[PDB]
Amino acid sequence: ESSFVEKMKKTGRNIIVFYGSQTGTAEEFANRLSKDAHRYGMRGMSADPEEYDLADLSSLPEIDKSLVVFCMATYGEGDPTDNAQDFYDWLQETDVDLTGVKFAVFGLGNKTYEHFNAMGKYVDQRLEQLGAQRIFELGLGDDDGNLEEDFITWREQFWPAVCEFFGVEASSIRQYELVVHEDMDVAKVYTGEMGRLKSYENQKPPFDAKNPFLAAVTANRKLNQGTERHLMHLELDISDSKIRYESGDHVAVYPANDSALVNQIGEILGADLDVIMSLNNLDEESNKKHPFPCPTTYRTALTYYLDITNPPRTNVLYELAQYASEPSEQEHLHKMASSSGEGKELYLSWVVEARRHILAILQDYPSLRPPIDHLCELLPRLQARYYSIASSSKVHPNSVHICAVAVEYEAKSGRVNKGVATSWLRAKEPRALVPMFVRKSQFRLPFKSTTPVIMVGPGTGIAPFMGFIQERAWLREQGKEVGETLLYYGCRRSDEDYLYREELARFHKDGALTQLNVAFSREQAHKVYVQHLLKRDREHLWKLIHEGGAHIYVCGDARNMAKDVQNTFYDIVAEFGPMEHTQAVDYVKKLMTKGRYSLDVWS
Ligand SMILES: Cc1cc2nc3c(=O)[nH]c(=O)nc-3n(C[C@H](O)[C@H](O)[C@H](O)COP(=O)(O)OP(=O)(O)OC[C@H]3O[C@@H](n4cnc5c(N)ncnc54)[C@H](O)[C@@H]3O)c2cc1C
Ligand SMILES: NC(=O)c1ccc[n+]([C@@H]2O[C@H](COP(=O)([O-])OP(=O)(O)OC[C@H]3O[C@@H](n4cnc5c(N)ncnc54)[C@H](OP(=O)(O)O)[C@@H]3O)[C@@H](O)[C@H]2O)c1
Ligand SMILES: Cc1cc2nc3c(=O)[nH]c(=O)nc-3n(C[C@H](O)[C@H](O)[C@H](O)COP(=O)(O)O)c2cc1C
Repeated sequence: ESSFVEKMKKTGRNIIVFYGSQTGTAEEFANRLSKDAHRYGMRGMSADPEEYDLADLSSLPEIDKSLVVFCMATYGEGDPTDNAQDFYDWLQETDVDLTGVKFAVFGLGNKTYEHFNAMGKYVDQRLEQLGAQRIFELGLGDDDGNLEEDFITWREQFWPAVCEFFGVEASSIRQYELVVHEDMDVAKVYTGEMGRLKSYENQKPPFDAKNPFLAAVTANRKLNQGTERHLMHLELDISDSKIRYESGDHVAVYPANDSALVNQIGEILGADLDVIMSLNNLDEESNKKHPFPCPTTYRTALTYYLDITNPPRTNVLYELAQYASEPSEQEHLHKMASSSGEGKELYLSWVVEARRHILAILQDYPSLRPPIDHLCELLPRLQARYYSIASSSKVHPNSVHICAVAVEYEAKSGRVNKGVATSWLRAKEPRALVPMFVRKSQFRLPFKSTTPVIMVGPGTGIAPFMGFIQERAWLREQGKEVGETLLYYGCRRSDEDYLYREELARFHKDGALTQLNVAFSREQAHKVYVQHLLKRDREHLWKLIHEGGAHIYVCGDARNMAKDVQNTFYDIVAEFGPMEHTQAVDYVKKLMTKGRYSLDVWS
C-alpha cells in the first residue's frame, strides 16, 4: 500500500532505482537502469524518493535477492535535490539498522563545483554506516566533460557485478552485426584515416583533430646520455598547414599500434586479418553507425582504430567469458567482474597491476579464442597522445618540437610492454609521417616581457619551458626589455638524464635564463628536489611574486611533483605574508584566476 517494499511484492520486483533529479537527467537514468533489470532474470521499477518513505528500506531483506540503486544529482552547496531532501534529512537524523540491504549509488555532478557529488558520496557512505552492503563501487558522474559516458561506463560494469554477486545470468547480445565484402573499390576502403575518406592521401586544409595533418619527422634524437632510459627530441614539420601554435600548447598525435603486436593476434586467434569488412549498428536509428571508420580490414582496425594495449575493463573480460573452451578459465574471466572479494583482488592483481594487455590475456588463457569481429567491438578506441611543445612559434614556426620519454618496462606479467605513442615515435626515421594536430591552451607567457617568469619543471617537464626560454631569448635579441626569467629543473644525475644541457647552459650564458637552478636527485647521498631549491630561494622568490608581479609555471607529473611544489609556495606566501595556511592558499587561488600561476601537469 505505502511501504515501497510491499508495492514490489505485488508487482514481482526485486530491484528499485531511486532518481534524485531536479532537471531530468537522474530519472532518465534511474529508469534506463531498471529497464535493463529485465535482461538479467530480474525486473525493477524506478521510483522517486519524495513519495514512499525510505525508512522502509529495512523491509528490503524480505524480497529475495533484492537491491536498491540510487541516482542522486547534486545541487548548490552539496544540497540534495528537492525530492531527495526528505530522504536526506532522514539519512542524518536516523539510526535505523539497514542490515542485509544491498545497494549501490551513482551520483551526478560537475567537477567545476566545490562540493562535487557531495550527495552521491554521502547517500553512499551513509548507508554503509547504517549497515548496508555496497554491491558496486560509487559512481562519480561528471557532467562538466561527459556524463553519458561515466554512466554508460558505470552501468557497463555494474550489471556483470550484480550477476557475479546475486547469481543472475546474461545472454551475449552483440551491438554490431558483421558484413564482409567481396569487391569494394580499394579507394573506398578505410586504411588508417581518421575522418575524411582519404584525407591521409590528399591532405586538404583546415587541419585539426577531425582531420589531422601528417607532419614529417625532420630530426629525431636521443636527448639523454644515460642508458637506462630513452628521452628523445622530435621535430615535426608543419610547413603548409597554416597550423599556428604558441609556446605552451599541446600537440596530439595519432599512433599506430605495434605491427608485431597486431599481427601476433590474428595468429593465436586463427583469423584472416585482411578481410575488408564492416560493423553495422543493430540500431539503424542512431549516429554510431560503426565502432571505427568502415569499411576496413581488421588489420587496419587493430592498428589505427583499436586499443589492444591498455588492460581490458572487467566487463570486456566478462563478455569474452564465453569464448573460453575450458570450464576453469571461463570461471575466472567471469569473476574479474566481481564487485569485491578475491575475484576483484585477482583482477587488480592479475590484470591491472601485472599489466596484461589483450594479447597477453589470449596467451595466458589459451582455451579462450573469441571470433575476431566480436572482439573488435568489445575493445575501446585507440586514443591520441598529447605532448607539450618544446618549440617557440616565434622561432621555427614550422617545426613543432616534442620532448618525451619512451615507455618500455619489464611488466609483472613476464613480457616487456612498450608504449604505443612513444615506441611508434621512436622508430620514425628522419618520408616518415606523424598524424597530428594542436590543442590550443591557456599556457602562455606574459604579454609584457618585463614581467618576471618562474618556471618549475623537472624531467620531461622541462618541455614547455624550452619553448618559453626561446621566445624570451628572442624578445631580448629583438630590442624589447625582458624581466627576470628563473628556471627550476631536476633529474637523477648529470651524466645520466640532464636534458638539454648545452641548449640550456647556453641560454644562461647569454641572458635568456637569469638563473638555472638544477636539482639533481641522485648525485649525492640523499635526494634533492626542485621544491627544496624554491624553499632556499623563498627569499628572492617572494619579492618576484609579490612586488615583481611574476607569473609561475609548474609542469611535469601531476602525482607528487605538482603537489609538493605548490605546497612550498603556500609555505612561502605564508611566511612572507604573513598569513595562516588558508590565507596563503587563497593568495595562490586568486593567482590562478589571474593567470600568474598555471599548471601543465600530467600523469
Ligand atoms: C596534456 C598532456 C601532456 C603530455 N606531455 C608529455 C610530454 O611532454 N612528454 C612525455 O613523455 N609524455 C607526455 N604525456 C604522457 C604521454 O602522452 C604518454 O603517456 C607517454 O608517451 C607513454 O606512451 P603512450 O603514449 O604510448 O603510452 P602507453 O603505451 O599507453 O602507456 C602509458 C601507461 O604505461 C604504464 N606504465 C608506464 N611505466 C610503467 C611501469 N614502470 N610499470 C607499469 N606500467 C607502466 C601506465 O599504466 C601508463 O598509464 C602527456 C599527457 C597529457 C595528458
Ligand atoms: N611508485 C613509484 O616508484 C614512482 C615514483 C615517482 C614517479 N613514478 C612514475 O614515473 C613518472 C615520472 O615521470 P618521468 O619519468 O618523466 O620523470 P623523471 O624524468 O624520471 O623524473 C623527474 C624528476 O622528478 C623527481 N621526483 C620524483 N618524485 C618527486 C616528488 N614527490 N617531488 C619532487 N620531485 C620528484 C625525480 O626523482 P627520482 O627519479 O629520484 O624519484 C626526477 O629528478 C610518474 O608519472 C609516475 O607515475 C613512480
Ligand atoms: C545551480 C546548480 C548547482 C549545481 N551544483 C553542483 C554541485 O555543487 N556539485 C556537483 O557535483 N554538481 C553540481 N551541479 C551539476 C548537476 O548535479 C548535474 O548537471 C546533474 O546532471 C543534474 O541532474 P538532474 O538533471 O538529474 O537533476 C549543479 C547544477 C546547477 C544547475
